[PDB]
Amino acid sequence: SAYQDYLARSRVGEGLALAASARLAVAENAASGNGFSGGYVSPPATRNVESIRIDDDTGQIAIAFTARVAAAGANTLVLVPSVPDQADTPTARVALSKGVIQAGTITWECFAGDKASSSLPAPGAGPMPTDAPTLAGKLAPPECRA
Amino acid sequence: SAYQDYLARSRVGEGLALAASARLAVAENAASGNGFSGGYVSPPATRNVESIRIDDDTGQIAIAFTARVAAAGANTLVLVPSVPDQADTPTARVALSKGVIQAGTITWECFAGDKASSSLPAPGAGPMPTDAPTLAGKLAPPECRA
Ligand SMILES: [Br-]
Ligand SMILES: [Br-]
Ligand SMILES: [Br-]
Ligand SMILES: [Br-]
Ligand SMILES: [Br-]
Ligand SMILES: [Br-]
Ligand SMILES: [Br-]
Ligand SMILES: [Br-]
Ligand SMILES: [Br-]
Ligand SMILES: [Br-]
Ligand SMILES: [Br-]
Ligand SMILES: [Br-]
Ligand SMILES: [Br-]
Repeated sequence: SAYQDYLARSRVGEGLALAASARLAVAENAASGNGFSGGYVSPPATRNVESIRIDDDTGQIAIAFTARVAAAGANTLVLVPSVPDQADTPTARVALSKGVIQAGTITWECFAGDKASSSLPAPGAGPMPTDAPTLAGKLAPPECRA
Repeated sequence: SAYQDYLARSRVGEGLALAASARLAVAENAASGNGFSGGYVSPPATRNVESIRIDDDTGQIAIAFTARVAAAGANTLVLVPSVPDQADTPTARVALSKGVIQAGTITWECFAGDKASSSLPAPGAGPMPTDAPTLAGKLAPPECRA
């Protein structure tokens, strides 16, 4: 229902905002050439957010929501980071490189379970999720959907 | 109450996680010589966090918590950013300077209302909050306390 969608979308937006902590940790680790999850301590679990985790190799962030939001196995949204292939007039986006000092701006793309391709402006597509998200797109902000 | 203080501290941890988006914005603006609040917007208000605001001239972040955490007027934490005067041969910490291209590591210090002074390692004290924080330190993580 539209009302049920409202409850879920509001709670999913809160989870995305709580994941700013992970986006910062990934940026700090990228700036030092460290594994992307190194030193990251996620905020306390809430009634809506079960966990926020970082993939140490790619910097992908996975947000798992509680049953108040979505059923288990259909409850995970992912954010994928990328950087331009070169800072000045890039021709493409690339995944982060573990171990490399990368201090430029990271672009984060949100993927819900229905989103089958990257949709970003120039310089174009970013990487796809490492671990597939499972949250229904209708419960996530529009930038996460197919 | 010990339990209530523990619950409050957990909710303050949520607000500190939300405030990572402001810390990222300050760092991006410092690297570009822009006003420190440029292009940032307080994440959605939550049951625990009223607002997160950046001072455009200093980069200090004010986090205001709801009554679920502390009473109105006793509910704010301030995060203060600083950099060394010289990254390679430092003698002191200094406040951020709007308009300077600052690409080094920014150190953030958290202040509760009853934290009397900056307490950072060498090269020494960072700046104090421009306006007084009001959250009691017992409701905040230890790094915010006297
Ligand atoms: Br939440
Ligand atoms: Br993690
Ligand atoms: Br970034
Ligand atoms: Br698609
Ligand atoms: Br471009
Ligand atoms: Br929405
Ligand atoms: Br919150
Ligand atoms: Br962010
Ligand atoms: Br602001
Ligand atoms: Br209080
Ligand atoms: Br230093
Ligand atoms: Br008190
Ligand atoms: Br704590």
